[PDB]
Amino acid sequence: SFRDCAEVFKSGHTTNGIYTLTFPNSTEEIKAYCDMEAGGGGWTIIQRREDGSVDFQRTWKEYKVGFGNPSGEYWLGNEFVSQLTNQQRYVLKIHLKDWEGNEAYSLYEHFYLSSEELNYRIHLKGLTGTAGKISSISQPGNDFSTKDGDNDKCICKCSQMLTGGWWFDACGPSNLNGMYYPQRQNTNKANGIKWAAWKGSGYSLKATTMMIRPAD
Ligand SMILES: [Ca+2]
Repeated sequence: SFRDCAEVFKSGHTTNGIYTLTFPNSTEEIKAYCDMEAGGGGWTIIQRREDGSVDFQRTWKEYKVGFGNPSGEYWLGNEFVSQLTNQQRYVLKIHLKDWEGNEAYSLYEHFYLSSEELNYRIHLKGLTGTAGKISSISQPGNDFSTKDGDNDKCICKCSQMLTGGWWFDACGPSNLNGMYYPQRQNTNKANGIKWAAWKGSGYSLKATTMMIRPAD
């Protein structure tokens, strides 16, 4: 049994594809897409937007267990991610693509999610990359919020206003789980897939991919 895409890579499987990982000291399984042919491989994808349109306006439980198809657009699952990132140290790499043919990335030396009891509050440290000199995810990491679980710091309901599950602040500079907009409908959308630091607020990205890997 493998707990992540690195373990899978270090055991011989060095080819891109969906793999079956299993929760830590558990019997429960979960399928994640493994990026093995880039950056050295061993990358476990925790979310992807490319467009195979999955609808990310999902419930707390769906964000907890994950949804979508591992070969297309999906969300791995907060519970699984929380257990992995609290086991050992992991980096988080956020890859983005716009509609003009550009791609940039943000990398965090350390990333982890608190337990569900603390609403899967995100924790980020050590930012580098070309998608911002400052994190597009509010520092002082926020609790995770969904349409049926308001845990942002807004009087408002960020998840309902922007759509999807995210670590919204008073909503904040990002939401990669927002509504997908086609080209020429990607400008001025406080409802789309945004990553402020790179394309400013309003621009809705064409594709995104969030992946993690330890210090391997
Ligand atoms: Ca609120």
